[PDB]
Amino acid sequence: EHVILLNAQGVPTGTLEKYAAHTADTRLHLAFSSWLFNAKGQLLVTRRALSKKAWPGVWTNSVAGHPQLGESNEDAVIRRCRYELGVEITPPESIYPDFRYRATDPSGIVENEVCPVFAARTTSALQINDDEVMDYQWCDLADVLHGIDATPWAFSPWMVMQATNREARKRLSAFT
Ligand SMILES: [Mn+2]
Repeated sequence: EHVILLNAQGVPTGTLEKYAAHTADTRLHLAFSSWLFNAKGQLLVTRRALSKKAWPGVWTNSVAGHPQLGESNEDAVIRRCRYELGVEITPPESIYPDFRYRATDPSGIVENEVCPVFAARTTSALQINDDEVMDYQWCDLADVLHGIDATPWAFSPWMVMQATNREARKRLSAFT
């Protein structure tokens, strides 16, 4: 996996190997974030494995990743969902297209990205890739939003920032 570097505008200028791109001085690159719900409306919350270089062992929204060069945002979502969760999903829907952020993890690892957010429904059972996901929980969106509002530090920075955006939160609720 590589990450796409972006300049002032979201114009791709080059690529870097994924692992090598995330350091204490991570440069701006493209990513995606996705919230998955099942047919019952429950939200899938996952805990990043201890082997993840950035934010290992952290509870976060369903799946996040980096689109590859030439790959559309939607297909990147499909690819990482199958890879980390072994699940098939409905067509990804945009919920927060202009989300951008920069955050530093406990180890000093930084994430600096233009990160559009999507939502989708799972159409198959989960088949966990323990190399990427160490735990997960199917919950009610309402309880997660309450958790995020009360103790945001207990979750990943991007999950918190995405869920606290008034418009994003409204669109997410439309999935329950
Ligand atoms: Mn990244």
